[PDB]
Amino acid sequence: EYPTVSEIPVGEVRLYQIADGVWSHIATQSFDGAVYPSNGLIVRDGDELLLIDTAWGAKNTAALLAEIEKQIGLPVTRAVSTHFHDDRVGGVDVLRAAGVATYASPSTRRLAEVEGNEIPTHSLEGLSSSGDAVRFGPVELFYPGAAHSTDNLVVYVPSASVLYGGCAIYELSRTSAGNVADADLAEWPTSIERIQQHYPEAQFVIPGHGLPGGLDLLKHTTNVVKAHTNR
Ligand SMILES: CCCCCCCc1sc(N)nc1C(=O)O
Ligand SMILES: [Zn+2]
Ligand SMILES: [Zn+2]
Repeated sequence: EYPTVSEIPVGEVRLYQIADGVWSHIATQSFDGAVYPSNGLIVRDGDELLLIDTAWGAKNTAALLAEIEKQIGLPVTRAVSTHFHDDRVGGVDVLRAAGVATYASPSTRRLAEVEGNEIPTHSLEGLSSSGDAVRFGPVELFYPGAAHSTDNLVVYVPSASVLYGGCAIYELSRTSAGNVADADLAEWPTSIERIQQHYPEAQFVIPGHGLPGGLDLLKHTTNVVKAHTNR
């Protein structure tokens, strides 16, 4: 029932219910000659919705907001981007134009700027160092250290024990690290552990690409990362 890359034409967005008031959103996009799926999160925030991450581009992010409105019907009032790449900030200008207040860490916005990506409007304070946590309406943002990228956040929904790993967490189906350009493979295993350490109660674990899972996804990524520093 979880939608796969071949079932989502580029430009469409699926929503998938994970728990009460917690959905993921799944889109698809070309990168370097192939199309990949991508997840973010939607969390009910009282009478509003918090968005974790764009749907990877302006057209995708538009289709995201239209599906949200058709299937859920509450306004998206804020969004957080969890690192600076395009599958996370690409679409922030569409969100801004729709009326969404967009947020990321100061590191993330700096790095988006340097890279030429869309820049979320508002800075998130309190996340500067490996281990920091802040409350953000119905979720907790947490900086576990460098992994996929030096800025990558993860997100936890306490009410529903959902842990969103962003691109720092892989799906079991996946066995090569693939593009790790902006990564830090020395710190990545240690950063995955700070998560295991802070969220041992996590029932649902969502990587940035592919199928949801449980905490086993943590260890699975560590291994797939180590496999690439050895060779
Ligand atoms: C089983 C194949 C699973 C998909 C590989 C993803 C490769 C891409 S594309 C993009 N925008 N981000 C990534 C990433 O690794 O974070
Ligand atoms: Zn990335
Ligand atoms: Zn990614």
